[PDB]
Amino acid sequence: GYTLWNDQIVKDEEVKIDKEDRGYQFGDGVYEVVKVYNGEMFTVNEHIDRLYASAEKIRITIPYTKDKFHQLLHELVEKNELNTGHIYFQVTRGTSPRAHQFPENTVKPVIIGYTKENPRPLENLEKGVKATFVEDIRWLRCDIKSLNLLGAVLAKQEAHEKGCYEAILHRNNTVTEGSSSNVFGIKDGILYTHPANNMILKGITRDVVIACANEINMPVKEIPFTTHEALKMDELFVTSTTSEITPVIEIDGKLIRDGKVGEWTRKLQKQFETKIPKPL
Amino acid sequence: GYTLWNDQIVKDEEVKIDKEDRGYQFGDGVYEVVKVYNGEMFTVNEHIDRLYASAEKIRITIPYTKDKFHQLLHELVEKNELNTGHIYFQVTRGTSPRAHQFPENTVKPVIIGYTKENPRPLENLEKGVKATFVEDIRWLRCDIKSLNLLGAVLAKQEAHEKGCYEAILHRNNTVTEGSSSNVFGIKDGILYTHPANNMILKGITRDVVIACANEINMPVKEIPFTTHEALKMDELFVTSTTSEITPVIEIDGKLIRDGKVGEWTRKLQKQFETKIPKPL
Ligand SMILES: Cc1ncc(COP(=O)(O)O)c(CNc2csc(C(=O)O)c2)c1O
Ligand SMILES: Cc1ncc(COP(=O)(O)O)c(CNc2csc(C(=O)O)c2)c1O
Repeated sequence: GYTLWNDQIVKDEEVKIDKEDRGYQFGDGVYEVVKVYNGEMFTVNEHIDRLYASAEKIRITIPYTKDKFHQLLHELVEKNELNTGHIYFQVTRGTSPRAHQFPENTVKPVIIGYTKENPRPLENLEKGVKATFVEDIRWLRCDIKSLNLLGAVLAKQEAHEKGCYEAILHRNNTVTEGSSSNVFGIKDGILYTHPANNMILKGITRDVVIACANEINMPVKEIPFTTHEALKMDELFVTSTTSEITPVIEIDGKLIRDGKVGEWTRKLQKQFETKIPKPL
Repeated sequence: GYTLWNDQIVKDEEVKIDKEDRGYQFGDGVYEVVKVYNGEMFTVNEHIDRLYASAEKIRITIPYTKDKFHQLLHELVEKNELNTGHIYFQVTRGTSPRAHQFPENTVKPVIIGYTKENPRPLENLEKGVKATFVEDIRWLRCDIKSLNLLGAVLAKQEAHEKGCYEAILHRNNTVTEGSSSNVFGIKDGILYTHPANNMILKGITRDVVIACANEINMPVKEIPFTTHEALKMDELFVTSTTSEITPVIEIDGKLIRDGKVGEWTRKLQKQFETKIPKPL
């Protein structure tokens, strides 16, 4: 395959990372993941906007305009002949002799991007998945989509060890988000999800789902709920660029209602399906 | 010059880091810095022990014995002909297609180490430095010396822009540690420092300084203090492998006592001086 490296498209094996790349020594960088469906990038503008917002939050200046970044992604998808899967891309502050403080503005960011073929998780969407609650021990700027992902790594591993698809995180029993998703609960036909402050990532899929709820006249309340309240919900699901709307039918051996995917989850899945590129 | 790469000392130009090294994508790794004085490593055993401890805390298995690791560090120091400076070394979970959960145990960790010449910070040891308070927004496993350093990066940059040497961090108005140091206060000839729990890194220099206090019959209380209390200390200093015992004489324009280096800090600096390698 081919990898985007700065503004060049290069054979994968030509790409070399420096040991003093600040992404490698400090996790000093930001990233995005964009889903591609039948050759078309879904919500690419929103992801590019969020990459630049994440970068700006940690004062990294991306050296290309958004239009040029968009063009590069297009070229990367075409060169790799990606049909259905995702583009991963990240920006780090660059390479400089190791020191905590920022280097001279003479240092250029390092941009890496690549593709992976990866089907829609149709089985999960239909049947739902199991999850587990795990304490949120992450830093307090979860609104920045950074490469500092070690709390999420440990949470995901714990979930995978329990045979669960996702770890639902909580700060002293207040549900925040998933180790790599946003978390929604439904009760009495109302959609609940934690508000977008410094405690969660403002997911692109989260935002599409809220729009879907508005389109079908389902009330949305962006207020947090507890782990104990979550267990009493009528329906629960998680969202991400790759997981789409993935129903959660069981948490830690306790069924959500009857352990079946709920009616409102299905309605949202139906509205979501209208937004994604189809062949054709 | 020469870089430790996995189990070999190679020319720096031979080192190849993969874009999917989990140190680069998740900050999934741990590290150490060791001071070398006139060719001799200081407290190297304690730093190797801490490296293995940090690794174990995130379930990385280092693929060779502590004896082997010590051997490789000695060779690294000789090949580079390091006089006075430091060795940096890190271990990541390894290279694997991108996924939050751990890869299979077939994946070897990546070890990178290199040297830098860096003199003792003479001026700071003598004259003391300025510091600034910065709210501690880092994750809740600060006892692990991980590559997830973005909180510390932003804190140090804040200090540097205000012309300060160090950011002194505080969580719930309680002083924890510095962005890259531990913090000690002295009041009425007693030495105070935050206890070694999940809120701070248990510094090697910190432990040496506590040993030194014991040797000069100075009482030590590992009890945390607030920002308000810090400003009322008789003396204040920070410790790290490269800072040694750096007096702090002002925080945010407020002088610590008279803004002079205090008598107890000098006594501790003198005691510390007896521990460093001296081949005359
Ligand atoms: C902490 C946290 N919260 C929410 C999300 C969801 O964000 P969007 O992908 O919807 O923008 C994410 C992104 N997760 C994610 C993106 S692709 C993917 C995967 O499993 O492949 C996962 C996250 O890391
Ligand atoms: C958050 C945090 N707390 C305490 C320390 C001090 O630990 P020791 O270096 O004493 O083991 C450190 C390590 N600091 C440090 C080591 S080398 C260095 C430098 O300025 O070069 C700095 C740290 O990062």
